[PDB]
Amino acid sequence: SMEQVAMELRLTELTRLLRSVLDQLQDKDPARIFAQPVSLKEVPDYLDHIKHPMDFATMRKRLEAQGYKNLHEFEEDFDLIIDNCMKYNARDTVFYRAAVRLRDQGGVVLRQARREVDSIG
Repeated sequence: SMEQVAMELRLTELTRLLRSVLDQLQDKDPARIFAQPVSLKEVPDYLDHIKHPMDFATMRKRLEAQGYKNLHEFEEDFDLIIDNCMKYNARDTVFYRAAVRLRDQGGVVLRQARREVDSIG
C-alpha cells in the first residue's frame, strides 16, 4: 500500500535524525568507555549484576536495522548505558564519573531532539 510506504519513509527519516543524535551523544564519551559491550571474558560476573547490558555499538546495530520506532525507545537504550554503569561502578571511579558527564551533556542534545521529532512529526 501507499500508506505502508509513507510509514516506512517516516521511519527512515526518524532513523536519519536518531543517527545524528547518536553521533552527538557518542562525542560526549571521548574516552570510549561506552563504545562497546562489557566483555564477559573480562567481567565474568557482569550479568549477575546487570540484567540488560547496553552500549553505543549495540544501539547502532539496532538503529541501522531501523529498530527504533520512536525517540522513547532510543532514549530507553541510552539511559541503560548510563544507569547500568552507575550501578556496577562506584562513585569514585572514572567509569561512574564518565556516565554522569554523558548524562548531563546528553540531556541538552535529547531536549532538542524531542522538539524536532514532535515538530517534523
